[PDB]
Amino acid sequence: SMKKEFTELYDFIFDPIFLVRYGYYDRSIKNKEFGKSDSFYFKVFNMESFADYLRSHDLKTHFNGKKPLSTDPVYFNIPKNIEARRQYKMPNLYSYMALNYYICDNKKEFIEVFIDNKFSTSKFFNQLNFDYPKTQEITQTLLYGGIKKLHLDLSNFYHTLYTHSIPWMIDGKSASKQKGFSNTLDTLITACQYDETHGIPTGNLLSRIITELYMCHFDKQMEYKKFVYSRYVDDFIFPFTFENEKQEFLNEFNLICRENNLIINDNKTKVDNFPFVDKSSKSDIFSFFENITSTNSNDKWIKEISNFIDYCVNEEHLGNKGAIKCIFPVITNTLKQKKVDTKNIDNIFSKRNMVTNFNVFEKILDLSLKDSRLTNKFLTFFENINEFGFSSLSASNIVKKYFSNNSKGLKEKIDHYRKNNFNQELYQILLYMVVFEIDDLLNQEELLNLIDLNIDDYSLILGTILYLKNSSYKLEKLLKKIDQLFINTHANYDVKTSRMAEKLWLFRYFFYFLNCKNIFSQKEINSYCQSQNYNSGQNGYQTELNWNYIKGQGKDLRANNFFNELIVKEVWLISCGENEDFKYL
Amino acid sequence: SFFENITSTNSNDKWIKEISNFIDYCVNEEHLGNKGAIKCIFPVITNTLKQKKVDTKNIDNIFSKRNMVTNFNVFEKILDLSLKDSRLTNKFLTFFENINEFGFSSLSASNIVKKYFSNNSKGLKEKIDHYRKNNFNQELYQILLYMVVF
Amino acid sequence: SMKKEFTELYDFIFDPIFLVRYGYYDRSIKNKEFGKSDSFYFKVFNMESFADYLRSHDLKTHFNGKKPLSTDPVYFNIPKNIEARRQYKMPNLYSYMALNYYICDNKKEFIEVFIDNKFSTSKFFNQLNFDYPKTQEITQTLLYGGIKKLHLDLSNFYHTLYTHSIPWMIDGKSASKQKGFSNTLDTLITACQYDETHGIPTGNLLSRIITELYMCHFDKQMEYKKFVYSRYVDDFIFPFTFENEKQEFLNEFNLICRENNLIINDNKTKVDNFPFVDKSSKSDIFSFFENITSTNSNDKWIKEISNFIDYCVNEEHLGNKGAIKCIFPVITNTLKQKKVDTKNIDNIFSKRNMVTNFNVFEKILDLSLKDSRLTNKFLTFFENINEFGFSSLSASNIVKKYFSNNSKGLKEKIDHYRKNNFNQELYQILLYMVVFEIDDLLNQEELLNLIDLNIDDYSLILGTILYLKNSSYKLEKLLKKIDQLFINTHANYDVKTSRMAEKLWLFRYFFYFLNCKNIFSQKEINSYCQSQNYNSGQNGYQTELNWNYIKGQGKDLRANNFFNELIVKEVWLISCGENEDFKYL
Amino acid sequence: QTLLYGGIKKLHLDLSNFYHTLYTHSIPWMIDGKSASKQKGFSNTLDTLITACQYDETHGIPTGNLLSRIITELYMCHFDKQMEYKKFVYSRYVDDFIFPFTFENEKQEFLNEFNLICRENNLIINDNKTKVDNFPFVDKSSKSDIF
Repeated sequence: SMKKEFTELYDFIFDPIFLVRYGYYDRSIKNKEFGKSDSFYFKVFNMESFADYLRSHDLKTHFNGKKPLSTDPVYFNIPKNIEARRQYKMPNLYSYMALNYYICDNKKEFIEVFIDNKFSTSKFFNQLNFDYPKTQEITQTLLYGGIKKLHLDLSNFYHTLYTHSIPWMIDGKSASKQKGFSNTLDTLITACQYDETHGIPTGNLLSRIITELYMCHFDKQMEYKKFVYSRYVDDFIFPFTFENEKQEFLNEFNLICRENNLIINDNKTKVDNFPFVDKSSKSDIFSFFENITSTNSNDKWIKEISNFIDYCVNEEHLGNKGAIKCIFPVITNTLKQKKVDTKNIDNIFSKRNMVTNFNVFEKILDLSLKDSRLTNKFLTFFENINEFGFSSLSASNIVKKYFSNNSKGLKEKIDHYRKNNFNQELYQILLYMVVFEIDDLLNQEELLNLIDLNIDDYSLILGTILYLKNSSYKLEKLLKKIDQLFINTHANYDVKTSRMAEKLWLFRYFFYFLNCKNIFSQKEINSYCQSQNYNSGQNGYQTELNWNYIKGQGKDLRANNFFNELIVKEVWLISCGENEDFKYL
Repeated sequence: SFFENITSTNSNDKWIKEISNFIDYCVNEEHLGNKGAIKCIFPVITNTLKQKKVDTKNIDNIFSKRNMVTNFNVFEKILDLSLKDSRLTNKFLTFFENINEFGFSSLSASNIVKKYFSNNSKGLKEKIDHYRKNNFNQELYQILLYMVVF
Repeated sequence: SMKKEFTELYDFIFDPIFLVRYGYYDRSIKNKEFGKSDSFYFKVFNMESFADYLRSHDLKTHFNGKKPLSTDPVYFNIPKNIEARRQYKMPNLYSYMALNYYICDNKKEFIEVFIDNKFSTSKFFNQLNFDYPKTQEITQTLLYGGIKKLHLDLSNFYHTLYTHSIPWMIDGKSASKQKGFSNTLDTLITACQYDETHGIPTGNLLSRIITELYMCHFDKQMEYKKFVYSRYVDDFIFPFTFENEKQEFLNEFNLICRENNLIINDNKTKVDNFPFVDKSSKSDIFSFFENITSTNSNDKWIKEISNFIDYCVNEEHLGNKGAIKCIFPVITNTLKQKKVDTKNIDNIFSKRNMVTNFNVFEKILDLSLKDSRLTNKFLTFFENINEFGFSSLSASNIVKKYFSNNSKGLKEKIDHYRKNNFNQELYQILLYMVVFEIDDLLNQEELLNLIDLNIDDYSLILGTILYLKNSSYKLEKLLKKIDQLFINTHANYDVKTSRMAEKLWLFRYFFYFLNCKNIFSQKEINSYCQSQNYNSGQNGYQTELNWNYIKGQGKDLRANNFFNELIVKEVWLISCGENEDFKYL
Repeated sequence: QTLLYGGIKKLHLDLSNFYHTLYTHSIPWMIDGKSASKQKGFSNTLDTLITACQYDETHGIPTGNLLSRIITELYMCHFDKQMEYKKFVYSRYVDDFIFPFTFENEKQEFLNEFNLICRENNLIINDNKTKVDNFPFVDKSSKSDIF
């Protein structure tokens, strides 16, 4: 039945190993590409090694402590639109696992609410089968009987939520002015973001699960008042016929929002009158390549792909949300279904027109660079067409030519992104440079300029990879820069604070893991420490660069012990390539 | 030309999805100024099912299938569309007669309409009260006609 | 000089007795009516008695405790516009005095920042001489040299400010991840609002002073980047000539906002191009009555006043902000300057036209009822024209006739306001009923319906006054209702919580003060307690209605002792009229 | 002004071509009730005289004199009688209505009853002049500067 299928879904979801293998980076599992929320390159940043370690070792012995350790997340900033920004907070892995274990032991408090709920089309999290059109069917069924539709949307819901209002929603505000499940969940949520009570750390499955529980108690209240609507996260569609219905709904909705410190985005409040508008229809996009077959010339294929990209950008401009994100999946599916030869795939995507100087892969790459949220979409598309026959060397040469041709614009874009803390836009350029072996856009002293403050952890890792890939460069101008960065970061905390509970936890772990595997040769680190006259000790040189000294510094060493167990057992959080040489093609 | 690239060998789920998308497409077309685009929904669904040579068992499966997880039935969507504009009463009822001859059993359609009316009983009762107070003759006529027929 | 005059202003302002006599209710002192922020009727709600008590007694002996007691403020909701709402939080008097004393002892940390500041036109707080046109002159001087003006506005600045970000602004975010002035000020601010770290308690001078200090450190950062602009609270005007100037300013402004968790209201972001638009010009309003003299007939005066009200409402509609609030002051000033006889004042404002059934005072009253933020404006205007000659009995009869004529609409408005927690709209109607002796709009069981939950403290006090004014009614249907309300309110707190640190502190104090002065006869309270079978004790009947029993209940009695000292010394926070009979005309 | 008291919102309604398209036989329907008209009296004789003034044409009222305005005012005063029996308050000048209200349910109830009366009496609403004024109210027609 409905309840059995929901119970199977939530039994599969509410598993700690699942919530770290796919939960941390907000991936989707299809069996035991629209709603896909994947925002980090799986080939570099994944939790496969950590989840493999978890399957055979229980780490709950590290979270027996009463008070949750307060840690600092990775601050990653992504574009909301062409002008606005959205702030992601990637929690410390220790804090993430604490919250993960707590939610998985208290799964009963989430599942029953999710089961009883009727209004949410987002309580399935784009998992195994409950992909987008099924939630669309649920919305359709919920919208029956209404000649009018009222659209409501909370403004900055994730980023401005008062974290202490979670017990107010779950248990009642009054019962909260007086230990329990909601209070402990609140403490763990704030511990994931350094005791900050402003917002929820966004960008993973646990945050979405907690937000869905919060909004499902919202729905519980609003259905107790005998209302019916469809909600996706914080977007409400309320079907109604009579204006008194809308006014009563708005009154109760406003009371609940005001009581819970929620702000309504009044710019998105609209009423649709029947006949209803439906801008986001994908039928034309999916049927764009119906009248093209594998017997057509490769030039026809190139022209149709270019026209298709232009068509989808126009569709996105015309209000068809998500139409650009459908470009890559349906190009891949068309090439796979139409049975196009591998030599033909290579010819289509590698052909450079002698007179127009036009290459279709370069057009797709430029499209990806126009919106940084298309980074993983582009890279997945490239992996697919690489398996189809498009050689990796030709793609690398095309991307090299693009970067060389647009070097001035790319350098000033990097300067802008680094000045303005545009984290994902910088991450995309450095990720393309790492993946496609771009070894001339930035020289040595520009690469060293990215290892500084206000640079996100993933960008720092990608810059370090770019520095290590170039064997000409000397890793002492790098060790000095990294050590200075580590010292400056620790200078912002109390001296009795463990380093892995601070900012740059992921970049620190990257560096110490690389040091243990001896990509940073111990001889040259020793020479650098001697140059800086670092006092030796029982277990090293007492520098920020020495994990043996760092792992025992601080009054509270729970995160240090956690990450020491990961390092000792050779668990990597950043993939160094299939041959440990930082090559990803 | 909405159903050009669909054939009788396609799965019934594909047929249901295409009919739902087609209804949404026609409502959008009517909204965009294409006068009479909703009134073309029923005739071309009927003509498509007749031309594509879809089996009677398949007709019954398409229009009677109730999705276990989304709780979605396409006949219920068409019925709701008909109830949104009372001028579509005879269009809906003619369409139902056609698909009844095609294989969609009358008992299943009656059960679907029963479920819709039971689910939306509150809204329908207040609509009847509004229509009876305001002398909205055809809107009341449509609801009572559906009650009599089904 | 400039600095000496600013120093005199801030020496006068930063005085605890000043910050309670005018600070608490956000009043303005002219010598030792535009920007006036007065939102509560001075004749009922004032701190004259408390400030008089302070001048002769030092209450700092009550705030020697280390940990600030966390108290619950009075939640008062006022309209932001015809559709939106603004939330006021009137702090507990104990918490208010704690924060007041701390700010006055740390005045040096505010004054130097205010002195050095250049960009703020709001760091004067509409005090002695620094009224609106002088801040306009400051803005004009700051806007020199710019052919273009960029307007920026933070969205929901007071109500969504993260209170822990105050140390980030004042001391630097980095120096805050490590006792000081900023941390203690943060603790006191959160204690004023029951440890809630979401927003600043709005509606008093201390909150405006702290907000100005926060924004003056904002200005300090932005001027260190060599920018020039004019800011009023959170409204920025940035003069510029070249687009690179605007882009650089927007970049740095966005960085500071993002770092400090501040949200920009993108709907109010506009660029004015020269020639500049100036909608808010008051010259026509002030010159409306130039060609009218005291020798004109009273009918001419009535017609001109009516036309003037219509003109000002139109001006407000056309974007002339604050044009309606100028109606009452300039009518009063015109009648005073034109030397109109007192008999003529009475004739103008009391004449009821026999055929049109039109009275100008009724029109002004209806205008006041259209926007509840005009309550105090209307009541001040009525006091002025009452001194000018307009008899109080005639005004009471006119308001009686209006309320009787519109009784149905007013009753359904009261029901709407009470259901939707529209605090100021209800407060205005009950205040008009109390002031003008309206004794028939609500009967006994409707009056008792307002003494319930989700009703603000001032509305509860006004309803109690309306009940006591009617000598026919029995105060046992009132004592039962109040006791039930007190029990229900205390049921939402831990049993070891002192009652004066809870919600409804002001209404509780009102009731106990009234009981000590014997407006509630002790005999009838005793009879009610016996009817409810309340167990007696060493010091009373152990009911919520007995201050002798309540004052010693709770683990922490600092607020109880404070308010006990106020009650014992017969300090009133609600004025009972000049003759202690609740009559205010 | 006195009639518009108590309303934070104003709804403006206007009948379209009221004088020129009025069905003259609907005057007894308004004055006496439509039902009592499917069965000599004052209203019938007034209707006959009105049509005689315009050559037995039953389409409109002869416009441009005081008698036509008096009859139109009587017609609309029976309209007002019905609408006040339903406990409504508004200001009407000829066929221009200003309805003061605060809550949207008030406006919807008023529009429902107003539409029923118009439909029953063959009256057409000028939907191009239907507007809602929100406070602060607009006042374009002010003659102070001219005078």
